[PDB]
Amino acid sequence: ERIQALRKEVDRVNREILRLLSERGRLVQEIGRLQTELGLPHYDPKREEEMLAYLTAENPGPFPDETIRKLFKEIFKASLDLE
Amino acid sequence: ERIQALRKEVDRVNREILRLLSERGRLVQEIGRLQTELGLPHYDPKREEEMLAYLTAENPGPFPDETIRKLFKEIFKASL
Ligand SMILES: [Cl-]
Repeated sequence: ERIQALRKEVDRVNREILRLLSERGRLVQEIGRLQTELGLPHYDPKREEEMLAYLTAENPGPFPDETIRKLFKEIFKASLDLE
Repeated sequence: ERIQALRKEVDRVNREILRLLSERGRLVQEIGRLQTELGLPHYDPKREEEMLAYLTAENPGPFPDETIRKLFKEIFKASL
């Protein structure tokens, strides 16, 4: 039915998010390797705040800005862990 | 530099993730309106575990399965 169809759309979106998160992970891994060789820090709160700023500014909804901020902070946290 | 270039790619991916998260939000809202009309529950922990299950199985890395599960649990909780 309609709920069944919507669930399939959610599966598609979930898989796309997994792919994008993984792509982001590989990018940050690359950045981390460069920072290590250049003797630079991995944690950059200025950069994190800048990303949170444009993401909240561009938030199209329905999630509240605070939720978008929360989710991306978690994504950024997972990245440092990986680096 | 090289890091600056990679950060631009990260920006692009961040924005794609924002779009997909928002799309997921709209879908969940639509499902909810139908569930309400039909007298069905919205909160479905089993369905959430089902989604975590294939995402865990399909995880291509580099994030560990535990991290993928934690991130999606946050996405699901934010959708409640
Ligand atoms: Cl669903």
